[PDB]
This record gives sequence, C-alpha cells and structure tokens, in this order.
Amino acid sequence: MNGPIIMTREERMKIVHEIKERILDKYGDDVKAIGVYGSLGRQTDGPYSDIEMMCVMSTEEAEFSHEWTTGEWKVEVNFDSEEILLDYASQVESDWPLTHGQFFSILPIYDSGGYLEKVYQTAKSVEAQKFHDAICALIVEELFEYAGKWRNIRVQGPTTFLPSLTVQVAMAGAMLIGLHHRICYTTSASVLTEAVKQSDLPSGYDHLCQFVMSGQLSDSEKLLESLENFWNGIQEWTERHGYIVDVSKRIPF
Amino acid sequence: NGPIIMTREERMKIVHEIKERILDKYGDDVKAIGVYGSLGRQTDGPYSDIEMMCVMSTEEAEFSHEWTTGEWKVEVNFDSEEILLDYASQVESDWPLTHGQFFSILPIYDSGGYLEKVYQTAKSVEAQKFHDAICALIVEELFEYAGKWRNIRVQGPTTFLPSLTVQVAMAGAMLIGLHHRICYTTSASVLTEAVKQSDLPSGYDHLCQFVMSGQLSDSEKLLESLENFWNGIQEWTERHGYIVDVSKRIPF
Ligand SMILES: NC[C@@H]1O[C@H](O[C@H]2[C@@H](O)[C@H](O[C@@H]3[C@@H](O)[C@H](N)C[C@H](N)[C@H]3O[C@H]3O[C@H](CN)[C@@H](O)[C@H](O)[C@H]3N)O[C@@H]2CO)[C@H](N)[C@@H](O)[C@@H]1O
Ligand SMILES: NC[C@@H]1O[C@H](O[C@H]2[C@@H](O)[C@H](O[C@@H]3[C@@H](O)[C@H](N)C[C@H](N)[C@H]3O[C@H]3O[C@H](CN)[C@@H](O)[C@H](O)[C@H]3N)O[C@@H]2CO)[C@H](N)[C@@H](O)[C@@H]1O
Ligand SMILES: Nc1ncnc2c1ncn2[C@@H]1O[C@H](COP(=O)(O)CP(=O)(O)OP(=O)(O)O)[C@@H](O)[C@H]1O
Ligand SMILES: Nc1ncnc2c1ncn2[C@@H]1O[C@H](COP(=O)(O)CP(=O)(O)OP(=O)(O)O)[C@@H](O)[C@H]1O
Ligand SMILES: [Mg+2]
Ligand SMILES: [Mg+2]
Ligand SMILES: [Mg+2]
Ligand SMILES: [Mg+2]
Repeated sequence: MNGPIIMTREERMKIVHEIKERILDKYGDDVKAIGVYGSLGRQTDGPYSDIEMMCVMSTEEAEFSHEWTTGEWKVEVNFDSEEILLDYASQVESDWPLTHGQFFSILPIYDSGGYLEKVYQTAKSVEAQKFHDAICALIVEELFEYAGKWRNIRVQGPTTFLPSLTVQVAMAGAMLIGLHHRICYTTSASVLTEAVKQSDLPSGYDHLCQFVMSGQLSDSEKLLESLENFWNGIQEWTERHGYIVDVSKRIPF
Repeated sequence: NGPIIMTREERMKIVHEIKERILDKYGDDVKAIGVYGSLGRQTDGPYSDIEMMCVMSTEEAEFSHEWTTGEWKVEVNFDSEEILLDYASQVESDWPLTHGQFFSILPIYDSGGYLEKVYQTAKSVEAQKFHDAICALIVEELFEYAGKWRNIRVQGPTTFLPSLTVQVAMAGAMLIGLHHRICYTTSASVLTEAVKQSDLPSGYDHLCQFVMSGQLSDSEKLLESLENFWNGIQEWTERHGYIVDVSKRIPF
C-alpha cells in the first residue's frame, strides 16, 4: 500500500453509506443507530483524514469493532450495545478530554429511536464529582510519576528520553485542563493548541507547551526548569481549586 | 514537594511494610506478592516509584491501590490468578512496554510458585499473537499517523508535528519489540534499546535521532524522515511476512 491517499468529503461519505448498507444487511433489526464521528462527522475532514463510525446494537454483550485498511484509506467501525455505550459515555478517565469528544461529534445517518441523542445527553450530563475524582487521580497516577522520571533524568540520565517525556507531560497537562473545563478536544492535532487557550491555566503550562509545539526540545536544562515550574504551578493550581488528596498515611488501606 | 530522593534500602522498608499490611487485611486470599519495575530489577534510581503485584485467590479479583505520601508514590495491583495469567499472555500494541513487568518480578511472598507460573506464561506466548499484534499496529496506529502528518504537510498545523513524531518513533519501537519478542527495560530506554536491535525498518534510526536529541523544530526534515520510515515499513513487513489484508473494501 502507498499509505493514505487524498480523498474528498464526497468520496468518504460514499464509503460511509456503503458501510451503513452492509451493517443494516448483516445485522438487520439488531441495529439501533449508526453515526459518523471524528472529523468526518463534523464535516471538517482533510485530504488524508480517516473514517470512524459507531453503531448501537440491541444485542447484549455486543462490544466489538472492525478496523481495516484497503491500502488507500482506513476505516474503524465500533459496535456497542446501548447499555455498554451509555456506561462508557458516563465514565471519566484521565484521557476523557481526548476520547469523549466522539459523543459531541455524532453525525446520525440511521437512528430508529433517538438512541444517538440519548448517548449525547448522557455524555454531557456527567455529574461534577466524576471530573473531580479523575483530576485527583491524574495528579497521582501520571503527573507525580512523570516528575520522578525527569528528576531521575537530571541526576542519572538519560537525556535522550527527556524530549519524549516532555511531550507526555504537556499532554497530561492538557488532560488536566480538559477535565477541569469539561471540554473535549476536537482532534489530536488541536489538543495542545486548545489546551493553551483555556483560562486559569496552572503556572508554567503555556511556557512548557511552547517548547513542545515549536519542537525546540534540545536544551535539556531549560526543559527541566520548565518542567519544575509547571510542577510548582500544579501544586498551587490544585490547592486553589480544591483538588486535594489526603496524603498523610503511609498505607491508605 | 514532589518525589524526594530515597535509597533502595528505604524502598525495601516500604515494600515489606506493605506486604505485612496486605497479609493482615486479606489473609489467606493472598497467594503471592512480588515487586516489579525498576525496584524489582534492583536498578531503581533516586526518584523512582514503587510498584508491587499481588496474586489473589478471590475469583474475579481485579483492583489496585495507588497513592502518594507527598514524598514517594506506590502502586499495588491485585489480580486473581486467572485474570493475571490471561493478561500476561495477551499481546497488545504496547506489549514491549508493559509486559517487562513479568520479567522483572522480585518475589516477596509466594505460597505455591504463583509468580513463577506468571513468568512462564508471559515468556511462552504463542508466536502468532505477535504476528497479529504487528499487523494490527500497522493498521490501527502507523497508518493513522501517516494520514495525520500528511494532513500536516498540506494544511498544518506544524505545532503538532513534534508530538506526532515522538508517537511514531514510539510506535516503531513497539513494532521492533513485537518482532523480536523483547520487552524493553524501562520507558526511558525504549528508543535507545530499539535502535540497538538488528533488522530495523529503513529510516527508523534516522527518525529516532530527531526524537532522542530533541531537534524537532525542522518541520520539513521531519516530514521527509517520516515518509522514509513509512516507506521502509512496507519493505520490512514484506520481508518478515507481516502481510496486511487489503483485499476487502468492507471486511464484514
Ligand atoms: N494488573 C494486571 C492487569 O493490569 C491491567 O492494567 C494495566 C494498565 O491499564 C495499567 O495502567 C495503569 C493505569 O490504568 C492507571 N490509571 C495508572 C497506573 N499508574 C498504570 O500503571 C501502569 O502504568 C505506569 C506507567 N504509566 C507504570 O509505572 C505501572 O507500573 C503500571 N502498572 O497497569 C496495568 C499493567 O501493569 C488491567 N487492570 C488488567 O488487565 C489486569 O489487572
Ligand atoms: N466504543 C465505546 C467504547 O470504546 C472503548 O475503546 C476506546 C479505545 O480503547 C479505543 O481505542 C482504539 C484502540 O483500542 C484500537 N486498538 C485502535 C483504534 N484506532 C482506537 O480507536 C480510537 O483511537 C484513535 C486514535 N488513536 C481514534 O482515531 C479513534 O476514533 C478512536 N475510536 O476507541 C475507543 C474510544 O474511541 C472500549 N472498546 C469500550 O469500552 C467501548 O467499546
Ligand atoms: N487518542 C484518541 N483516542 C480516542 N479518541 C480520540 C483520540 N484522539 C481524538 N479522538 C476522538 O476520536 C475522534 C477522531 O479521532 P482521530 O481520527 O484520531 C482525529 P479526527 O478528529 O478524526 O481528525 P483527522 O482524522 O482528520 O485528523 C476525534 O474527533 C476525537 O473526537
Ligand atoms: N504504560 C505502561 N503500562 C503498564 N506497564 C508499564 C507501562 N510502562 C512501563 N510499564 C511497566 O511497568 C514497569 C514499571 O513502569 P514505570 O514505573 O513507569 C518505569 P520503571 O521501569 O519502574 O523505572 P523507574 O520507575 O525508576 O523510572 C516497567 O518496568 C514496565 O515493566
Ligand atoms: Mg479521524
Ligand atoms: Mg482515527
Ligand atoms: Mg518504577
Ligand atoms: Mg511506575
């Protein structure tokens, strides 16, 4: 295969409706709804964009996907029962701002009973405690661990890992901001650009992203200084907004 | 103040305190306790964290405790024997990054060779699972990455190119690790160990130099390096028989 080729929006929609016809032929009355998400669902797909579709099934324990390429383009179709999809849409993980824009993206092509609207309503009505818990977990599970990794790099290397680690920290900060503002990023390319347009950023985040977005990640000393400043801004930011975790016990169970 | 400097001896004081707490709370439901990660290999650095794994007799047991004291951080995983053995034999795209855990285990408590059984399962995974994982990685990740950087070339934004290049270099390291059935030591050594492997895809080493040095500001040279690597993938997969099915427009 020659990799992804240039395709028009008209050609991608022709593939979508061919897939819709095959889905309806194969699964029949078990198909509750079919939608397009991603850049094609918003009709902002570029020349090399891929195709992603979702399907709501009546069958229980239905949870499978077909993801393939023809050599020229690539398609991903997810099949989930209504209960599995609604449960997934109301769970807030650390990468929620990156995954759950799909449920604010849906272009319905087939819907037998407002199922896609019910999915959208569920995803947008998640109670605030779930975001609070996810933010506190993100600090412990990812950010604290990253700080140990770059502090280890400072004292024992290797600096060849620092550029990759810096990108990962900037992405983790984008998740932190996305959970706080309850915004889902449009595409992977817009994660950092949209994260730095949000108000009330932790101190040092925008400066750190400037290194990552510009690609100037060769000055290891300035990166470590930028990472520590971001880490300091995190601790001030979390206390100011009340994302406080009790850390007083050596063993909390 | 973030993670503080700690010695290996101090980390082993914490490991054995947690072991006693696990045995007191869960009692006879504990089959085995081990340390993995850098502490399990006894190569932990001054700021390294602590990760432990526990084998439980309780059916469907699958939970974790992950916390910080403000000075250090600990993660303890609790899994039933069946859940752990199934996970140890399952090969995902990030297998070379995740499953070194099962080649790291420092046993602390074991009532019946359970940690050794997990180790045997992880090292005896069927070769076909790596073949399938490689083909899936190409379709699900690398092909998607190629579309993203080709979109960047024609419409931007180049502000995503440095992060995307890091992700492609990491994916290529997973590809090499899956082919050689090797698990990387730590996340910091993934790229350095990946370029020391024999039979790399053409263009991979050149792409990794940009990522390891941090020189990711030349968007034109990065896009050229990415295309060469992408071209080298097709020669590489054909050479090893990692053939991707492209015959169906709709494969269901
Ligand atoms: N434990 C055995 C198996 O683990 C799986 O989860 C795997 C994976 O999702 C999970 O990843 C978890 C995350 O989720 C969680 N939100 C934060 C946590 N730090 C992270 O932990 C993992 O990633 C860290 C680096 N970022 C590593 O330092 C750490 O040692 C590693 N356990 O760790 C597990 C592998 O170690 C499944 N739970 C289940 O199939 C089974 O229980
Ligand atoms: N479908 C609803 C839910 O999706 C979950 O999976 C989520 C996630 O793991 C999964 O990620 C899958 C991977 O796995 C698979 N190995 C490659 C595939 N490209 C990727 O797809 C996802 O990541 C891509 C970006 N790299 C996106 O382009 C794509 O739109 C997105 N669906 O996509 C889902 C979120 O979009 C669970 N399967 C299940 O809880 C339930 O089915
Ligand atoms: N790593 C990720 N994992 C899961 N979903 C993601 C994701 N990154 C982005 N998304 C969500 O899944 C949708 C499609 O993801 P992608 O195909 O990776 C980029 P896109 O938004 O479709 O534009 P593009 O493919 O033309 O570049 C996004 O619109 C977004 O809602
Ligand atoms: N994303 C990931 N998911 C699951 N396991 C991972 C993982 N990344 C690395 N690992 C596994 O979990 C172990 C511990 O991971 P980490 O704590 O993140 C780095 P380490 O190997 O312990 O050295 P360090 O903590 O001193 O930096 C790794 O050795 C590896 O076996
Ligand atoms: Mg897309
Ligand atoms: Mg996609
Ligand atoms: Mg560790
Ligand atoms: Mg760890």
